Amino acid sequence: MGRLVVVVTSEQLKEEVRKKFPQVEVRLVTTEEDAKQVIKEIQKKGVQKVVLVGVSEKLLQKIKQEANVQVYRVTSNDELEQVVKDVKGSGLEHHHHHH
Repeated sequence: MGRLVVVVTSEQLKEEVRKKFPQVEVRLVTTEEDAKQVIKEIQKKGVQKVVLVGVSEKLLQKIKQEANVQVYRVTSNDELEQVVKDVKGSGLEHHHHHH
């Protein structure tokens, strides 16, 4: 029970998630220096649930172990969409269904 931080490696992914979900906070990682700023950001905000969208595996396991938090490894929009609804019971959107 707390904040959901969506961490992205690309501005295109950031502005996407922020438009779809103004109800979550998003961190941009262009270099590992920003990923370190994420490790700090998490602990200072007290974030238990942290999404890692399109990140490197070295950065995945690194943020995981050092921040000591639940990592949601996202490779598709739909995955992120479900993780947001996990924290946000009363969702303000409609997740698109695929087949």
